[PDB]
Amino acid sequence: ECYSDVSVHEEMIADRVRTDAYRLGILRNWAALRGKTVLDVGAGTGILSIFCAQAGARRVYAVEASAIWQQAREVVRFNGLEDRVHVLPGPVETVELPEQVDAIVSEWMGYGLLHESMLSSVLHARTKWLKEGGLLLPASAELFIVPISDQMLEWRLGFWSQVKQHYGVDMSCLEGFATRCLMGHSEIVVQGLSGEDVLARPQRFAQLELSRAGLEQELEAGVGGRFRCSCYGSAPMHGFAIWFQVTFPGGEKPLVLSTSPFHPATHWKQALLYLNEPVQVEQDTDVSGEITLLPSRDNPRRLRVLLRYKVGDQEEKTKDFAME
Amino acid sequence: ECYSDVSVHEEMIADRVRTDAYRLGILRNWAALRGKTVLDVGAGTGILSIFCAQAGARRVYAVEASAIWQQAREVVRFNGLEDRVHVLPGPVETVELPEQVDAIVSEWMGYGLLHESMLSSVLHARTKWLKEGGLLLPASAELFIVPISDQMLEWRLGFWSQVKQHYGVDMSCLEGFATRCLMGHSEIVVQGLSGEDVLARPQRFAQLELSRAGLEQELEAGVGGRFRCSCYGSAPMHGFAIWFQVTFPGGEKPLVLSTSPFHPATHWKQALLYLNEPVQVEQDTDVSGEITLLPSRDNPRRLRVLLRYKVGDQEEKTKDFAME
Ligand SMILES: N=C(N)NC[C@@H](CC[C@H](N)C(=O)O)C[C@H]1O[C@@H](n2cnc3c(N)ncnc32)[C@H](O)[C@@H]1O
Ligand SMILES: N=C(N)NC[C@@H](CC[C@H](N)C(=O)O)C[C@H]1O[C@@H](n2cnc3c(N)ncnc32)[C@H](O)[C@@H]1O
Repeated sequence: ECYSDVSVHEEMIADRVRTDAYRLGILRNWAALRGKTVLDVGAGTGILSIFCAQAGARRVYAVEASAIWQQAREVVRFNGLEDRVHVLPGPVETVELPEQVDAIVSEWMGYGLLHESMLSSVLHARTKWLKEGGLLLPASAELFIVPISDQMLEWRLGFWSQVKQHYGVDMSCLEGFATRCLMGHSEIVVQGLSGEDVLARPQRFAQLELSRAGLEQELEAGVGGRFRCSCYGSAPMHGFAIWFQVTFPGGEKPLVLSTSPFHPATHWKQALLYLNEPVQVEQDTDVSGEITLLPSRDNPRRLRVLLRYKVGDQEEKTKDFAME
Repeated sequence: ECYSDVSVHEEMIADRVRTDAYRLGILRNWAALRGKTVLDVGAGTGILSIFCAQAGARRVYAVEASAIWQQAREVVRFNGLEDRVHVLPGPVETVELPEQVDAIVSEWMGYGLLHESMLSSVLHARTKWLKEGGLLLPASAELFIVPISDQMLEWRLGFWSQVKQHYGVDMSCLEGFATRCLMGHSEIVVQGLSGEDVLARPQRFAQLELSRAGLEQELEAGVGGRFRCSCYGSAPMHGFAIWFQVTFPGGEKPLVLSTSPFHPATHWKQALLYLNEPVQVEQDTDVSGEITLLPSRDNPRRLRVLLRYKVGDQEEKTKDFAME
């Protein structure tokens, strides 16, 4: 059965924000790519590799570990590009290229940036295959956090109080239940918010420069930091959202692919960290904390988040989460 | 973690078509229920049991095997009904009631009616606890089949031919791939259709009278039968939809809860049986077959479907499906 193969790749190519950012991010580097060689780490259907050929690349190595490489090979053949784009199956960690490359392109980002991401493969490929001074696309990533009020959640929390109006049965007694169940767990929830859900100015809490020596070791130890912000007005705060952006250098201004609730929606949505129950905030309520994103103990590719936070005059609280 | 507990019950109570059909189906039997005793097989949050008390029942035994019984007990207490509705935990197969009952109510239906359904528990309870001549709500179920054209699927099949317009890369070569992946599998797909997707008159292929002696044995051996219909016009046929309705006797006309694509949507949607690839049909194309719904070999609660069919002048074909 290959319906998950098709659905995953459909979703990514259908994500126009993602796919256009890569097309433009790559095309805008034509001066640096024209006549040069590129490695596409995790080429999928081949689309980014073809973008590189459009940008002028002499040779693209499109490396793909899953069965979709069969489709990339077809797409490259079909578009008449087999003498410029070479689709190679298997993991990038063991692929054998005939030369070092001038550039690496990859779409490696996972939910919450780092959940089941391909970052460690991209960093492996950079060390092994990228020439000194070579180009990395994108070049860096940044992580943001902000307090939020989730309207979808608020509706679900209130649902049980609406039963009586429709069916003559009062289930408002189940709000505590719904709250414990929907907020009291320790799972990271992937869900798309809008700008009205954001309760304060978003705060950058980490910056990942992919050329930085030692980045792999930082990721293993945990990336993150402190944050502080001030709320805009009265709202029921449900927790925090985290999201990311990645940046492609220009030839020119950098191009930024953002997953913020204020920007066009992507398939990454945002990663939500719910408090155990809602807390009321007001204009100028201070919200602060420290957050760390790191490998889960049992599966090193699954994302765990350590959070300590303080809302207003409430005491500091710890809540640690895992993607599940 | 109890978020799946809350989400399952939220979905069912939020399904107003389902929940109103049960409320009205039960209330319309007030003459038969007033002063009488009822067993609610799989009481969940308690809502159907409370409907029975609204209808005049003297005593309702609300039997629930999962942890949600704690919530039913609360809801019954909260509404002041603990001296009429008795919430009992554990499986109905081993519950001990102090008396036989005048009626059984249950919402037992699964996807495709019979996938992971509670029917065998309801039939067990009927034999063990229901008085001779007692009332079963609902009393019967019917199964329907029709050839369909799925617009969502058609869009997905065409997706790869639309890439070139947006990104300069021609992926129309991947239609065969998408078709094999989305249609070539043998899984039953649960998806909601609309009336325009139906290509012919729907055909009833089975009728399940829940009082029928021997029904358990029919279910083990397989229920179904032949069908024949005639298409309305030109369309790309993608397969068949199956759905069900259940019927509550009146005091009056029966009340029917339907999951047809022509009727208001429910959380059951319809169960779709895709051909390996589309077939073009025309006005008056004959579509016929034989269909059997039966326990899967490895897990006896999971639904398997055996289908043999003939579209027009095409040769007869077999395609057997499983819910996964
Ligand atoms: N961020 C994601 N979650 N997914 C992005 C796809 C990108 C596919 C394509 N470039 C696109 O942009 O449409 C990642 C691809 O990388 C492949 N992959 C995972 N590890 C790999 C490894 N170690 N070696 C070579 N391949 C690997 C995956 O199979 C997948 O096709
Ligand atoms: N058709 C479905 N898929 N779900 C319907 C729910 C109905 C809940 C409620 N009556 C409502 O209508 O809102 C079924 C309930 O039956 C319970 N159940 C499963 N087997 C059971 C068993 N053998 N003995 C007693 N309980 C059992 C389930 O836990 C669940 O709460």
